[PDB]
Amino acid sequence: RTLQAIGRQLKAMGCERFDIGVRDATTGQMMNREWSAAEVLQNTPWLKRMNAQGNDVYIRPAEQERHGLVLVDDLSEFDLDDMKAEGREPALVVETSPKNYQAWVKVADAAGGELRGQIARTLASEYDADPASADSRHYGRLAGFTNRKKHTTYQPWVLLRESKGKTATAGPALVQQAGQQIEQAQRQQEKARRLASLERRTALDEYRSEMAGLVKRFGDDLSKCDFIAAQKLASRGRSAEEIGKAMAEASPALAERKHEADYIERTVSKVMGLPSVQLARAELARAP
Repeated sequence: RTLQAIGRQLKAMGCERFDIGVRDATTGQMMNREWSAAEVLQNTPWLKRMNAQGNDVYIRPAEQERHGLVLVDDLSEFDLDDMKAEGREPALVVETSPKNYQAWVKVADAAGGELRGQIARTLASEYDADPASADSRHYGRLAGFTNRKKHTTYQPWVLLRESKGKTATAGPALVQQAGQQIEQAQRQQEKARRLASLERRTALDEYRSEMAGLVKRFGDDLSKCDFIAAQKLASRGRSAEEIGKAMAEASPALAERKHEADYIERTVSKVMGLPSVQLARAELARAP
């Protein structure tokens, strides 16, 4: 029955190539192989050996396979009833343990990773399924093997329950919805872009940023502006030299001097003597 189940599952999935995952439930050890459907069947003896030795057997379409299959994990029989009645008909259903199911939903003949991942999250949300399982590259279980990851008197079998292989009624609609949601996100991105436009950063950039706000409220005391900006830069770990050089280049109060060097030195000296600056710097020194 193992061979027959694998054969039906591969046909229902419909891919040319698959990733097969083999994981030791006790130890943690992992192997991944990429195989044609013919090669998966050719390797059934080895997979059964590995399963008997305590390994779970997993399956997904290969990377850069062109497909529209989306995995939905941790479903009840009632969840599947709802899915079917809403046009999210499974292309196949796998029982992973008693009363616990996975479905693969075919939304298109081909859909990129971007759309599939969005749909996976959408379907997991729609049916309150496992969100951690919702991504374009998540492994499902391969039918025909024992679940090694237990009942009283014994380890449950992974069973292929249905395997129609047909595109869901809502497939084209789910592809449209995903595209609309991505387009919406992109509009908000453009909004945030345009907003920042109206409103890589060195000591100089840091100084100018602080000043632009300080001169609006303290426009009659540009040296005070310097003092507050210097205090902020010094509290954030900037050097006395970094701050001096920034003032030398960009300070309006400095441009009035001459002398220049003395004003900078005194500004930096006063700032470095402040308990606030000393404590902030000491607390910074304890960070990586």
